[PDB]
Order: sequence, then structure tokens, then C-alpha cells
Amino acid sequence: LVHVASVEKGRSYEDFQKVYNAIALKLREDDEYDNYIGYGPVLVRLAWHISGTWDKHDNTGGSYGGTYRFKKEFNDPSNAGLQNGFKFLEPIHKEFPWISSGDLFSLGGVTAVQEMQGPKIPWRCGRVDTPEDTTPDNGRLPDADKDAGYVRTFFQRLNMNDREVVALMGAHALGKTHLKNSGYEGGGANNVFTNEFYLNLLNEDWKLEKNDANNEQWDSKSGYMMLPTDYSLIQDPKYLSIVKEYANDQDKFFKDFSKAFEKLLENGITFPKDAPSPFIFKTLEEQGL
Ligand code: HEM
Ligand SMILES: N=C(N)c1ccncc1
Repeated sequence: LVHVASVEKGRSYEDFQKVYNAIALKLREDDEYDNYIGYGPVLVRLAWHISGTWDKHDNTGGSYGGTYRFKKEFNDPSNAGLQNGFKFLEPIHKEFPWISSGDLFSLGGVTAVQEMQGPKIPWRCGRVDTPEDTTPDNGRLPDADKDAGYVRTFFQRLNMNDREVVALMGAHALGKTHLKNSGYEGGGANNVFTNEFYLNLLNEDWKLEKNDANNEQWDSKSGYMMLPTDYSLIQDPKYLSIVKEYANDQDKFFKDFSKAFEKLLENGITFPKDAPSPFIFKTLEEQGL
């Protein structure tokens, strides 16, 4: 199954920078969402969920087709809460109806990471909306109540290795869980992209507790939390080495995250030899906007 990237007709870097800027200005404007976290973290989660349905074995799922817009995927229990990100992006899509759904959802993630002071994430256009019957079934996204072996095996389906996995999970520096979405009680939350997830793992005094949904999670007296799958990164000796690496080298984490996140967003997509090079968007701050 082959999905060839096809650039939205006549569009170039400047067009996509305008879309980035619109997303970024709305991120700045709608600052009260989720107890003043803003929509940054949920847009990153959205980009990950629309991409994380991919299966390397048959090239089903993935970001290309924009299939999150269809009821089956929209209503996946694993996607509970992402409706907020979708609604956030609706007026952006109305202003720029020429952008494909997959391009918009993925660009939303890139914009959010960068605007939250994360690394630059090169981004490529050309995802094309596919029909409703191409929507992957529910159940392709990972469970949080599992161990390191589960995480490792799960991510093999997305063609991600140990480093890639550990880097990607660093996104859990952003935002929080919500008991009503996922059955996990949210802890201390930030909207700035840093390597603090790894520092938290290594430095806090974690206690295994049960939350009000009767699920186990790791909580600190400082008020932080970790999912069981988060904590598995320090239970497994291979993951632990990498956690320590990123806790001790901000720049290395940023570079590795950028590569892994672009890869995640591009899984399943064949880029023609004469496709445009990846775009690196300027932040609002860099533009003086
Ligand atoms: C084993 C893999 C993963 C599991 C089990 C997992 C699980 C979860 C859960 C349960 C939540 C809470 C959702 C809610 O209650 O609203 C969450 C939130 C989040 N996830 Fe993950 N996740 C995983 C990997 C990732 C990856 C790879 C990324 C991106 C690179 C990511 C980005 C985020 C972000 C940014 C949030 C915060 C959303 C918000 O604040 O609304 N996650 N994750
Ligand atoms: N470990 C966390 N604090 C976390 C943050 C956001 N999403 C999931 C987990």
C-alpha cells in the first residue's frame, strides 16, 4: 500500500508559514484552556495519535489520510479529549481550506512544539485526504498500564527503536492527564518543552498509588505523576541509560526528539525524489510577531 506525497496545488513554504503563524497566534490567544496550560500539549498529543495508528507491516493508518476526521477514529476511546484539539484547528482549516487534514493535524503538532520553546521540527507537506473506508480500526494506540516490554514491542510496529521511544516519551513534559479522559489523575503540569520529564523520573521520590479510577500510577510528594509506561523507562536498564543521557544533555534530547517526531509524522509516506525539501518554520518570536 503506497501513499505518495502530493503538494497542495501551487503552494510553497510561505503558504505553510502562514498556516503555522495562524496556529501559533491562536495558541497565544486561547491561553486559558485547561487551567492556563493552553492548547499546546493537546495539539502535540493529537499529532501523535493521528500518526500512531500506523502499522509498518501493511502501511495502514498513519498521518497521510487525515482519517481522524471520521467518526470511527474521532470516537476511539484512546482519543478521548483530542476533540478539543480538533475544535481548536477548525477555524484554522476554514481560513486555509486548501491544506489537507493530515497536513493540518501534523503541522499543529510541529507548531505547538516550537511555540512551546521546543526544538525545530522539519516538516514536509503533501498528505492527501483519503476516504472514510481507509480509517483504521480502534485499538492501535498504546495502553498506559503496561511495562517496558510492552512499550518496546508496541513501538516496533511504528519502526521505533529504544532511543526513539525514550525521546518521544519526553513529550510527557507537556500538559497532563485528565481522569475523565484516560483514567489517570493529573499531576504538576507545564507548557514549556524541556527535558524535565527525564529529570523528574530520576530525581523525584515516586510512590505507587491508586487513583480514583482504581488505576495505579506513580506520584511524588512534590505533586508530579508518571504513568506506569512512563516509569517503565527507569525500570528497564536499556531505557534507563537513555533517560540518564537526556536528563544530562538538553541539546541531545532536542535533536533526538526532533528526528523521532518528524519520523513519526512521516511514517507511511513516500516522498517523490523531486518533492520540496522539508520546511523549517520560524517561530512567532523569531518573526517579531
Ligand atoms: C507508551 C506510549 C504512550 C502512552 C501509554 C501515553 C499515554 C498518555 C495518556 C494516558 C495521556 C493522558 C491523556 C488525558 O488523560 O488527557 C497522555 C497525554 C499526553 N501524551 Fe502520551 N502516551 C504515550 C506516548 C506519547 C508520545 C509518543 C507523545 C508525543 C511525542 C505523547 C504526547 C502526549 C502529550 C503532549 C500529552 C498531554 C496532553 C494534554 O495535556 O492534554 N504521548 N499520554
Ligand atoms: N508523566 C506525566 N506527567 C504526563 C504528562 C502528560 N501526559 C502524560 C503523562
